[PDB]
Amino acid sequence: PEMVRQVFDVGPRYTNLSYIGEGAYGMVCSAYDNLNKVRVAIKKISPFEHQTYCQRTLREIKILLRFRHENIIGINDIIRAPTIEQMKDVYIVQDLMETDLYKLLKTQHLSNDHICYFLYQILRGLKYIHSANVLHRDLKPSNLLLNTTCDLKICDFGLARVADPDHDHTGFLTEYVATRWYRAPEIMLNSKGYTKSIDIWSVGCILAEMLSNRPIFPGKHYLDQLNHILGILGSPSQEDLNCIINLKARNYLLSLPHKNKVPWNRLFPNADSKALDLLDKMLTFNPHKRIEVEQALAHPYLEQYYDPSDEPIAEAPFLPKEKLKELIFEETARFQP
Ligand SMILES: C#CCOC[C@H]1O[C@@H](n2cnc3c(N)ncnc32)[C@H](O)[C@@H]1O
Repeated sequence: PEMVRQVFDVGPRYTNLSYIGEGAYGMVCSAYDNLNKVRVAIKKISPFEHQTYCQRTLREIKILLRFRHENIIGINDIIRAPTIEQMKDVYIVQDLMETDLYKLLKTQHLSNDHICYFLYQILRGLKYIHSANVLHRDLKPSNLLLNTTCDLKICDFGLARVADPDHDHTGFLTEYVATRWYRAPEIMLNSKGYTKSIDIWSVGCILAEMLSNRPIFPGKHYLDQLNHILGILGSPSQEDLNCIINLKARNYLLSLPHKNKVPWNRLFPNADSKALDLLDKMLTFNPHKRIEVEQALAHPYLEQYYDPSDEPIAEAPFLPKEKLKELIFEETARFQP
């Protein structure tokens, strides 16, 4: 069995391995697909020793196998042992992508043309996800893969859920898992993140980051995240406060000194004015006034690309660690032998 840096037990179909980077649950390599005569990406996942790892693994596999969209990464193949007792790892094979938006923003200035194209592809993929009544819940630059000609594909649905807006309300300072800098303000106030507006906020943060190569709200701890957001948007209006019925949440906002909005064109003086109009509508404080994905696609900033007949939707809407391993075994059976 081939070894890298750790057994990489993917033969014989896949050979000529090359380390790419560490992942949540193991190694990511490129490898030559001796069947399709192309290099692919392979992710080694060793999750069976922790329930939370098994949850994220089953979610990714189940959703990505059901989804088929040009802007969403596919699963080409899954490698594991023939029996549950012998299965200690799972290998997910995907198209090989050159980079991701996180690594790209580290070193590359984006032209306005690239920003517009990236944002269109993000929203086009998100239209399909939301059409299936699914929330991604962890959109951020490192979960946006790019190939050598700047085709973009959303990946990592490990925290994704079915939308559940009737159960979205919670108390003030409720704990949350998804990446801090991309959390909507209502997560810190009264929301579990069970509605589609949680994803639009993240896309808004991603657009701001594309405009300046710096995360717009780099909060350093839970509550600091909310105070970063308020420092740019300014104090919420009386109407937006009155939508927050929870008293601990509302009284915290009331306790803060008045802060004025920072104009987007001051924060991003080189930005296209239409880009900043859309940014404003995505980074709206009140989640019920925040723009939806299909409205965002129809915004003048994206008029070069907008074609709703070429922006498809899904055909239909979409635990102990021992038990999750069983379901992972069964979900991956279609790729055997
Ligand atoms: C798991 C995980 C996240 O970090 C994974 C490393 O794998 C990378 N990566 C993940 N999927 C692919 C992929 N499909 N093609 C190329 N590189 C990839 C990611 O950009 C990073 O370099």
